[PDB]
Amino acid sequence: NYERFVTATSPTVLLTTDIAARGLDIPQVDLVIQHDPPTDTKVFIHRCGRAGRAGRRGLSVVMLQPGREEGYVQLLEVRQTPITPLEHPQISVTDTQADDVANKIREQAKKDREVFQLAQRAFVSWARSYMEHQATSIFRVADLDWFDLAKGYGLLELPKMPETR
RNA sequence: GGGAAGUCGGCAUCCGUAACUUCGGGAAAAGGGCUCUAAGGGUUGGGCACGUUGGGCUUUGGGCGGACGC
Ligand SMILES: [Mg+2]
Repeated sequence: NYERFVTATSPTVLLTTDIAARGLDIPQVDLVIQHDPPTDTKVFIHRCGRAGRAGRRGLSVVMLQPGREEGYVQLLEVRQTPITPLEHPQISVTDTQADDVANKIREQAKKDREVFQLAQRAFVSWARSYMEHQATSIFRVADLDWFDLAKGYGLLELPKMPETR
């Protein structure tokens, strides 16, 4: 999987955990998006430098859910690594049209049996990773409206987590 | 009964009632579950057609044997 990345000439995207977050200076790299804010507050800076290297425009953007975890903006401000809001794309969201293209995954989940149990094991794994977030003042499991992550992750049926609804 | 009135000098404590506790196993949700880091039992298993090569289904011929028996 690593070799086919670095040798590919067509536009490519890796889907990775923190494996490629520190050190690897892959060439011709331009874009990073952070689907989940780092659980450790010291790998964001390293992750940004994965897109950068020398002169090249480093498209480093991170998502943030609405709520108190907007404060990740000024958490890094006092990290002395200021982060500004996105301006360059400025194409934000299509709202329901973003929901029904996320729906385009859900019937694919219906079509494919194996992708069914892959879904929650992805969900519970994310549930475990959030519960252990080091900063227990900006990230919290309490104010976590669940039924839109199932919509966000295209989950067919929210499993038997401790929280019941 | 009196009270020095004689003489110098008399003296695992036990039962009932109300809360509390031992042994073993065990970090990292609860009772489908995080990153990285090393081992995570072995053995065997890559499709479909063509003209193509080989022996593999009829046909043709040859050779060695030409035999056995009379
Ligand atoms: Mg380095």
